[PDB]
Amino acid sequence: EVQLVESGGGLVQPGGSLRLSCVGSGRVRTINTAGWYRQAPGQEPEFLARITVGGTTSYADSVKGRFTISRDLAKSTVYLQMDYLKPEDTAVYYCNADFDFGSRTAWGQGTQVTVSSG
Ligand SMILES: CCOP(=S)(OCC)Oc1ncn(-c2ccccc2)n1
Ligand code: NA
Repeated sequence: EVQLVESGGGLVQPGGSLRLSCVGSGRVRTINTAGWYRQAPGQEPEFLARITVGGTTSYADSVKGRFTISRDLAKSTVYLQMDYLKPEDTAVYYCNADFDFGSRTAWGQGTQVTVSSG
């Protein structure tokens, strides 16, 4: 079993930056890949970024050049550095983790990101 706990969301102005964290607990040494997704109300989840144990990253077209996914194996934590946020980035962001030979998946509880000038 693998549990994921997210943090870092909140309010940010357009053009601002946030960093999200996804901390893994349990049998973290069997995690193969971890990814970031987001979901806005009434829409399917959108894939954002993926990273392997080796550090190979893959991004969706909508966040390339702005979002950076990284991982700290010692802390069992995957980060999503989000620069130059736009109102269209408002969503609940979820991290996932593939483990047990890429056969099992766990999801975080999600964290709300709202990009607004108020
Ligand atoms: C959500 C946290 O994800 P990460 S940093 O995994 C990113 C792919 O979890 C994690 N923790 C320890 N891991 C590990 C250690 C030794 C060998 C293989 C894996 N992997
Ligand atoms: Na953080």
